[PDB]
Amino acid sequence: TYKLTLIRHGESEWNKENRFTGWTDVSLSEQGVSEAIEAGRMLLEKGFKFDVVYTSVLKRAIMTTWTVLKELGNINCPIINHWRLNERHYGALQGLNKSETASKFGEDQVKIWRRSFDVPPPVLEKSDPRWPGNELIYKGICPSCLPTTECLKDTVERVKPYFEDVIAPSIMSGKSVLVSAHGNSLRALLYLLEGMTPEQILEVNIPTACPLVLELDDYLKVTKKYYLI
Amino acid sequence: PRGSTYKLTLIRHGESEWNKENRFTGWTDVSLSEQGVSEAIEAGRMLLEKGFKFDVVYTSVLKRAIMTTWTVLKELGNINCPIINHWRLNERHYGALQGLNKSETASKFGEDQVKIWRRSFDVPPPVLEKSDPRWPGNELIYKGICPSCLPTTECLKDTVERVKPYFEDVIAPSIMSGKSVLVSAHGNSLRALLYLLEGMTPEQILEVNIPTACPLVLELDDYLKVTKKYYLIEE
Repeated sequence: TYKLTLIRHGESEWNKENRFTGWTDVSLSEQGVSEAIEAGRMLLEKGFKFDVVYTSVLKRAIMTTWTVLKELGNINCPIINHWRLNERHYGALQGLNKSETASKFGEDQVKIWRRSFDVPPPVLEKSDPRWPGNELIYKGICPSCLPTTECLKDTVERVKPYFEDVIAPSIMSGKSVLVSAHGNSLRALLYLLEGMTPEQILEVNIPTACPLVLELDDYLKVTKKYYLI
Repeated sequence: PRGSTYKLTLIRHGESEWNKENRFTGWTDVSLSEQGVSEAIEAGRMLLEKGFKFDVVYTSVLKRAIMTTWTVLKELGNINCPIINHWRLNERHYGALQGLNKSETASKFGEDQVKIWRRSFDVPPPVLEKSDPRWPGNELIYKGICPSCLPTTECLKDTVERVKPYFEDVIAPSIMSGKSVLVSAHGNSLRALLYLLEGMTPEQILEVNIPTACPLVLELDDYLKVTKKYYLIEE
């Protein structure tokens, strides 16, 4: 009855560098841009046209969105950015190498923080530049929202009301909706829309810059899903 | 500074493909040329040099202004800035002149009436018939817009009248909130704003020309009337 399209951005300048990103506002790589261009063209070929795009406040997803819309000849499409679609926050792991985290922290407990549903990385102090309350992007936002760290549980819990109060009404109104976001925000949506267990979402991998189409219920629950590939 | 309380930035886009072809555009949804993209890049760099950062951008629903906005924001390192598109910031509608050259218009119409259509405040170009493919009711971008909003033609007076409530109810509150606001739009949309905010006579604004891709900074009253204005460019 309903149709929702999801897309995660291509590789960033830190994916190659093997660096934990999270809320760090890092650029797409040259390859990440080209991946967006191909996603756009794939969507054009498959006859897609969107009435609204929901994205995060992170430039790599916003640039992905702009690139896809250009290829769709749909740059007039309204875009709404919101922090609730941000990638999962990685706390003290942010900005560090796979090797640098292995040095400062336990090499094994870092792998716990990435592969777990309910265990978050260490907290950032407010004085630390990395803390989101330093960026002008989050200037007028309720302080309690701005994380020092996040686990996957924390991400699903802040994505959920955004779907409920914002994306869901758009869907229900008959709009063609794209959600252009990140790995963890999109998995949060899947977990919610498919009605998954915590262990079930840990088994889910979303490929980069690859449009995922969800067909939905009257109740907005996934009846079927497929990639445009 | 003392005497003003707010700052508002305006920019019209650089050259489009129809500027190059010297055609009347209006609501026709034409692309920027490569030069127009380059001019947007220059504007962004100028703004970055002057220490500008925006909290919101208002633009039209026309791709040349939207692409100008995205280009400027990329150059500003301000990609995260919310962008709100609205038809009320669209270029003035040019009616049956839309799409025509100076060889095409001289053939279809007369030199007397054409001069007035381009220069006057209150005399519009001839009306598009709804059957004409050029009529805005044909475009998917306007699908859910109240039909009375979609013009078959506009004089500058008309443009002012539809821009006014958009400043009043949407842009004004953003300014009064303390937001740093950019308006990225078109020649006649921006002149409409200058007409309103400076309290000009219809004669006063007919002599006003806004240079392309050249940020215009307005300092505003408590009343949101212009105290002073300057471009970022003496060039």
